[PDB]
Amino acid sequence: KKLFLVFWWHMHQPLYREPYTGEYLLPWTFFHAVKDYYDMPAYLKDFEIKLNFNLTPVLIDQIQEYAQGKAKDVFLEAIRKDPDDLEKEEVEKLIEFTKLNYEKPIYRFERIRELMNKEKLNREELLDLQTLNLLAWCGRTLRKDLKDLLNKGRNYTQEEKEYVLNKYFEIIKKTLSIYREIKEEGKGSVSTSPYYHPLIPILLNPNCVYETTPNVKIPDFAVSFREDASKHVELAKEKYFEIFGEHPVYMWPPEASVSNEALELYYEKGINMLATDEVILKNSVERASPYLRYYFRELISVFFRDKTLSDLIGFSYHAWNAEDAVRDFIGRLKKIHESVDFQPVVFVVLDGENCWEYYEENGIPFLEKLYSTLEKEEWIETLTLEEAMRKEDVKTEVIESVKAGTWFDGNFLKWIGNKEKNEYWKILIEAKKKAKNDYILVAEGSDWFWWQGEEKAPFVEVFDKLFRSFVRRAQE
Ligand SMILES: OC[C@H]1O[C@H](O[C@H]2[C@H](O)[C@@H](O)[C@@H](O[C@H]3[C@H](O)[C@@H](O)[C@@H](O)O[C@@H]3CO)O[C@@H]2CO)[C@H](O)[C@@H](O)[C@@H]1O
Repeated sequence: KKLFLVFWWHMHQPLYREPYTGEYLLPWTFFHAVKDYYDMPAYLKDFEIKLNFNLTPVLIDQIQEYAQGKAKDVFLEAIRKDPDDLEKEEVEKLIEFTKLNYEKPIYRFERIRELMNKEKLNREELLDLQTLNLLAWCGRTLRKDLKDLLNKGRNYTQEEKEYVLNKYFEIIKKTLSIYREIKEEGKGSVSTSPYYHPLIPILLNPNCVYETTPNVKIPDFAVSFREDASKHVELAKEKYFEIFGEHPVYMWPPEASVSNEALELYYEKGINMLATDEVILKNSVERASPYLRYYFRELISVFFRDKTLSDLIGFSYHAWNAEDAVRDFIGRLKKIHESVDFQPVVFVVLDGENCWEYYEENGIPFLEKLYSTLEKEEWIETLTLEEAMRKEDVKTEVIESVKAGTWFDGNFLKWIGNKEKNEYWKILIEAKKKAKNDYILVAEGSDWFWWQGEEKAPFVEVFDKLFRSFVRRAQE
């Protein structure tokens, strides 16, 4: 009797490329590429387990632009320059960026503490500020290769900074290749999402928000987004085809969002399996275990992720010591294993790049211990998405209807329903009336609405600038 374990790491960035200047207005794609997008599948070189990945098409587009040397990244330019060449505005961006990231464990360099304590920085001090911002995002592979420079922690030269930059771009250039390789070697499956990561159930039918939040106020959806919902899925299939040579059969629905209409669309588009969230399952059927493979109307296969295990990694374990965290997680798996006669399928699905910066040492002690432990547990079998989809010795059940929702509380309130988020939908609705090109699809991405009308929102003015630029470009 085995427990089947399925990791599915979701990787995504909205488009930071301003359409009129071509400049990347935030560096987050660059920094998550050098820290997470190569290194997460690269664990499979060292550990004999299966790990699965979702890559959104808009993320793939940007990785390609960086790897080709075409990304005009404004924050990265302030890092690369000799400090004597920095504009006053660029120094201010560097300090601002440091300040935002300052409390993250990956920024735990004594020299950063000293630099942010100085009234003004000379050329040598700015060289350190630039280089330590780069090194803070060093991924697992180069933390071993560049170990000597990392332990330096201060006194960086322009030549050392440029050397680190060159190694980082090497990592980016190898990123799509590592995904093809782990896919071809059978170490993992690779999925994609509708192209710009939109909320497909809202595009198909805005009134689906009233399935879970009857009191929410939404704007007048005076235009149809149904054809755009189809286009997101179709263009995603073409982009995945271009990278991997075949059409995708697995998709990750953005925000785990599903509805009856969305499931039908994925089915009509040839998708064979997706996953969603445990809260959706609980809202949709009275009694339902998440350890079964489900069949929606006998049209498409659905797994419901284990929300507890997924949230422990994604939100809890950064606050734990690495060994205790792994012991806790293995112990929960043991309880699941002992709780049923059949062989359960346990889906662990979460963002693949966002939690690690809050762990000690970028989550590397945690993940190395977790994977090293999992690979020697004889009663656990990690599975690719393809293996999970075809596994015969598993329990299954047919479901006829789901209640629309997302993995955030089972509902859509993080993207619609307050004044500021509703203003964005009205802008999109009015723009959709006059849209002339596919930049209207870019503005349909979920990220723009997520940051609107929120308290934190680092660089929300940049996201607002991007959203409104795409909305303006779509009408020309
Ligand atoms: O400056 C704000 C914020 O920007 C960057 O966050 C990006 C994430 O790194 C990226 O993964 C993506 O996050 C979305 C997930 O893919 C998605 O599944 C869901 O959880 O919502 C997220 C937001 O829409 O996009 C965001 C930007 O939208 C940067 O990395 C953060 O550090 C920074 O705080």
